Amino acid sequence: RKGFKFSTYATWWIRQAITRSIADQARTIRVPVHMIETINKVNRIKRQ
DNA sequence: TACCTTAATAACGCCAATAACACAATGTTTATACAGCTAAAT
Repeated sequence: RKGFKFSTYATWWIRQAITRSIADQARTIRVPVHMIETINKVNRIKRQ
């Protein structure tokens, strides 16, 4: 009904799924996704 | 590579009850004696 390309709607869902999969199976020991995101933000701040 | 929200999970606090400590107190146990009894003595 809205006039827009479907690629962006598909892209957001694909990106969310990939990030979630990486966090869930990223390490042999399961680590919380919220804990992982804060660690990623801290690492980016340290790099800057 | 955001947030959070709320909710929920899980920790935690608090509170009963309580078994166990604890002492008490006696009545027992124990030891005691000292004692009239007894063995030996004489």
